[PDB]
Amino acid sequence: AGDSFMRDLLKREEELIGYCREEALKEPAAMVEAVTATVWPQNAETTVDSLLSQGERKLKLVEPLRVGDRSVVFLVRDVERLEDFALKVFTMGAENSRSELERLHEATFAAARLLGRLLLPSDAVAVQSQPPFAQLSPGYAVANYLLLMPAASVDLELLFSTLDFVYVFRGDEGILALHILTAQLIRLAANLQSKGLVHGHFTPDNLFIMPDGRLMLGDVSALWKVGTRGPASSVPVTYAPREFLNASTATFTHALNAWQLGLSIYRVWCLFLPFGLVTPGIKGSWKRPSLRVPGTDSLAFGSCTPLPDFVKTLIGRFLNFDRRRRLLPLEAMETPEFLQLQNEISSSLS
Ligand SMILES: Nc1ncnc2c1ncn2[C@@H]1O[C@H](COP(=O)(O)OP(=O)(O)OP(=O)(O)O)[C@@H](O)[C@H]1O
Ligand SMILES: [Mg+2]
Ligand SMILES: [Mg+2]
Repeated sequence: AGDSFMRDLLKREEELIGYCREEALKEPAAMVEAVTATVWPQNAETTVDSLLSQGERKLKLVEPLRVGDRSVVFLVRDVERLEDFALKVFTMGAENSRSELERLHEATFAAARLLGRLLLPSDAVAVQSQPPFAQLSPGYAVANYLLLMPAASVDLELLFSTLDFVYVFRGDEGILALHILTAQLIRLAANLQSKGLVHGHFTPDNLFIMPDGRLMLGDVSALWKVGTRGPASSVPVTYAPREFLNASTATFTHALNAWQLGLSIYRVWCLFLPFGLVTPGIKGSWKRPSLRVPGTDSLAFGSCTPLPDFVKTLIGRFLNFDRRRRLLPLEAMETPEFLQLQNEISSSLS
């Protein structure tokens, strides 16, 4: 800890992060406004039934936090436990949304039971007097299925867009934070590997710095035992290596997460993705939709924050296009480069 530095950094920039979080809610403000009124049509405090206990809970809106591709996540206060929670609400664009959410619920909580570094939901609730999972009234269709979980301080996607939106002088502290986040990402991916696990989206919208400064991975339903076959489409296309883009069914391998780790470290230092891949929310991004389509396939560091050579080497080995020759995170931790990374950090923190 390490973690402590990041905890303190996040606290000191709480106001800048809040500003950028508010800024990111403007393009999708239509969506946000409609969903808020669906869940809190009256006065900010809604009673819901738990789908796990048929206990009740009383949830007060504090503020919207983030919009996703298929959801809005709010900060809420459980007024009987005096604790804040993130609450994720799902939109129902997909024709089979209701069945998809019932499966997601069953899968998520069966996996969470088994387990008890992963950010897990602790409850799922539904507005009273309307059936669970069905479109929630008063109707941007929203499902009557609201997922309660610990609130992250920031997801990495927001951290990157915060770094991109406002130039802020951070001096040596900022550079140290880039080293620490790099080390934290490598240690989290190595923890997956040591357990023979692979996550389908080790991606910045699912990597979270919690209030204690620790990095966590969300969405347990997208964990796989290594070597398992599953739908390639479950990997976001800009974070998929070519071996995933080329099949309907793919094998979930450690090489996937080495690739995804390489992309996130590249974003820590560069904010946009490499290889010209489209990176919404970041100014420097090019517009290539995936590695399926031709483009520039060499690594470019010219527009990044200046990177240590040992970081460039690590990124380059994680992003080897040959899945057989791609460096894995546990082996990365035994390389001279990772040792230089650790020692840079240790000597700056002393
Ligand atoms: N527990 C949480 N605390 C804080 N922010 C969260 C939490 N869970 C999710 N978020 C953020 O909310 C946004 C939307 O969530 P997420 O990206 O998981 O959903 P999505 O985009 O709708 O679905 P998917 O990512 O699986 O396609 C993201 O910025 C994410 O990091
Ligand atoms: Mg997302
Ligand atoms: Mg998610």
